[PDB]
Amino acid sequence: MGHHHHHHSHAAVRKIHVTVKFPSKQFTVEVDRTETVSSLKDKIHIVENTPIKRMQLYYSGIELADDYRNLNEYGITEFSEIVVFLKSINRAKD
Repeated sequence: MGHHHHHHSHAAVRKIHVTVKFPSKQFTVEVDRTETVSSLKDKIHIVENTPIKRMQLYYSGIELADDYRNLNEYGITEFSEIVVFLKSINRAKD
């Protein structure tokens, strides 16, 4: 909620293509390799209806629950399969 300032840590870098898999839809997003987990969910939140805190990102067995860490911390490269498990079972959604 706020605090989202613009920052260009590296302009001379190629953004990677991550595969965002929901329990319904599948789409690819261009994100930086030093992108924060929060900033990953930010971009996904812009695409999908799911709120950031409710959707959990799973990368090849690792739960990306640390909002403060970056993707490089988990070792995420291009064509990665990010499985998004939605933690909302009281009211279902597509």
